[PDB]
This record gives sequence, structure tokens and C-alpha cells, in this order.
Amino acid sequence: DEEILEKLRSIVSVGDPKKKYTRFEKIGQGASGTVYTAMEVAIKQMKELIINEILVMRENKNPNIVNYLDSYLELWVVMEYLAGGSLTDVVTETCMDEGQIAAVCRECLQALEFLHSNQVIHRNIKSDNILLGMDGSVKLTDFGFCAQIKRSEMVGTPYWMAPEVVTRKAYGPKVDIWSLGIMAIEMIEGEPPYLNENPLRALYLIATNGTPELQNPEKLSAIFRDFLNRCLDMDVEKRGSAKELLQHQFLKIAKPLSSLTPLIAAAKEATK
Ligand SMILES: O=C(c1cc(CO)ccc1Cl)c1c[nH]c2ncc(-c3cnn(C4CCNCC4)c3)cc12
Repeated sequence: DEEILEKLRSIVSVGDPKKKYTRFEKIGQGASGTVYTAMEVAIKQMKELIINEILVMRENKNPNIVNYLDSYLELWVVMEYLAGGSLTDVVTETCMDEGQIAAVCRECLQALEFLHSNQVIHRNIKSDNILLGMDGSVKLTDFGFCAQIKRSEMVGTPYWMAPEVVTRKAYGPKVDIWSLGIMAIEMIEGEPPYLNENPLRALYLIATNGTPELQNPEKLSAIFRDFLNRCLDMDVEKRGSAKELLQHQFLKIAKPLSSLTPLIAAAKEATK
């Protein structure tokens, strides 16, 4: 209703975006809207959720969060451009080693530590929401499902949701730790657990089986298996916080972020 639209209109910038930005080039299509490149920036063209998202993004700037630049009123959102694409492209088309996985996990944990200390829960951590820079920069985006703080809304993407979310229990920031654990499984196996199943049967599987099992756990080092176990603990109090996990031994084997640029080149070659 008009009252929420007025609040949204008071938040967006005024002036012609067609006059501030040039060289529009379409680079994608999805559920939300159409993504363009301009001058380098990335512009997504598409109620109370759009307000929460713009507000949370302006208020929570961090080097491990894609920079929100501007918005215009149908609704255009201007972000920094990360030319290396998404982590999804890398996870589905390449074999990442433990040093590369640890580098990505560390970057994601730094973004989560920042968010959780600012009482923000992302609730939609997945490889699709991780953007890569041409230098190997790792950044988090899509704050549409975020909540400012316990919660009990069944919010997220089925395959990456924590059991306490799926079962509609009072939950906290550690739901993002579980989702990161699922994203580390994506990095290992190419997919989150139960992707072959329909989203509802995955929800039942998360609620009944709990901690998912790896297809080949013997292939992982002892320190990596432990890191995953701390991410995917059933008991929320036992599950590690972002601050605690930043000190885990697994992150000490992290390779420089430059080690990710051959993966970006491989993903770009596979998806052409
Ligand atoms: O999309 C968003 C976005 C997200 C939100 C969150 O709601 C808000 C607003 C925006 Cl503008 C991006 C923000 N910065 C980006 N930097 C790079 C890319 C990028 C690079 N390559 N690709 C594609 C993937 C499909 N295949 C062809 C290549 C996309 C996308 C964005």
C-alpha cells in the first residue's frame, strides 16, 4: 500500500539513472530481475522487504559484502561489479582444493562475523550469493531474506536451511554457520546435500536426518572434517560462532585469494 511505497520512494535516489550511468549491457535473468553492467557497476532492474534490504545494505558496509551504491525508482539497484561471477559457477565446474575452500570460508566468516556483531542474520548463505572479483575477492550479497535481531520464520533456500529453521524453532545467527557448512559441501561435491530431491523432500530430510553426510568423507583431511562438523552441529550451542570459527585450524591452510583466479577462468570456459 501507498504508505510503504512512500517510505520506499523516500529511500531511493532522485535524478535520471540513464543520465548518470552509460554502456548498459545485459548479463543475466532471474526470479528478482534483470542484471546489467554499466560505467564499472552492476545494476539490477526489477514490499517492506525491499525497504529492509536497502536499509540493511547501506548500514552494513564491509570489505566482504558487495558494495551497495545507489537505488532508483521499476526499481534499479546499483552495486559494485564483481567480474569473476558467482561461486556457483566455480563449485559446479571445477575441483577446488582444501587451500582454496579454506580461503573462501575465511572470507565468508569475516562477512558473517561483521553481520552477527551488527545483529543481522543473512538467512540465505549459498554459493549463488557469493560473488568473485578478478583478483580473487570473495564478497557476500542478497540481503532480501535478512533479519535484524530469536526468529522462527521458515525463510531461506531449502537445501541450505538449518534444521532449527526447517522445524520452525526459535533460531539465531548460527543458522548462517550451518548454511556456510552446506556451501563448503557444495565446494567439495559440487552440490548441497539432497539436490536430486524435490525442495519439500529435502526439507523433510534436513528435519529427520539432521547433520548431512559426505559422499566420500575419507577424501578430506582431519582438520577439514572437524571444521565441517563444527559448522553442521545439530546442537546450536555446540555449533561454532563466526568469531570462533575464524580461529579454526582449517583456515590456517588457506591459500592466497589469487589461487581462485584459475578457477574463475575454468568456470568462464565451462559456461561459455
Ligand atoms: O546481480 C547482482 C546483484 C545482486 C543483488 C542481490 O539481491 C542486488 C543487486 C545486484 Cl546488481 C550483482 C551485484 N554485483 C554483481 N557483480 C557481478 C555480477 C555477475 C557477473 N557475472 N554474472 C553472470 C551470472 C550468470 N551468467 C552470466 C554471468 C553476474 C552480478 C552482480
